Amino acid sequence: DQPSVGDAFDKYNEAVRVFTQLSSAANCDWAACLSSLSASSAACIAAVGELGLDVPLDLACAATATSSATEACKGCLW
Amino acid sequence: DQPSVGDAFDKYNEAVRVFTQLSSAANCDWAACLSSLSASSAACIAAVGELGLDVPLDLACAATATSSATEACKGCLW
Repeated sequence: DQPSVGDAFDKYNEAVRVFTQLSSAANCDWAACLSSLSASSAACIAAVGELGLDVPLDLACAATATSSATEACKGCLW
Repeated sequence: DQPSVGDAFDKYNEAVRVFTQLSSAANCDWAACLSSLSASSAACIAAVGELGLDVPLDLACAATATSSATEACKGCLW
């Protein structure tokens, strides 16, 4: 439960930075998938409309790539 | 502090989805910036290497766009 958007990140960061490199630092990064977010997903945008960017869409667009948590390209960076 | 990457998201989502649409639902979304993440930032990738994708890089690549928190394109979607 984040109090704000910018403040959310502060909390977010500590939480994510540790979570994703946890998988990479552990052994490897997908690298290909993250490009995918920075590529474009019909979700991250459809997200704009569905709540903080409908996580299933945006952070999922991101998780499916850089936010990192793509069970499809992982086996490395989750 | 997230226990895992996938589990992180569960927590994340509730936290973000509320934070970003908080700004949009409030009045408007940048829309242009979010495309920016789904576009490509030298950060989100440089992030892959600097911790869960160095928030200042990835979620900042995302915040500077879809994760949402771009004080540059905001005035709407933070």
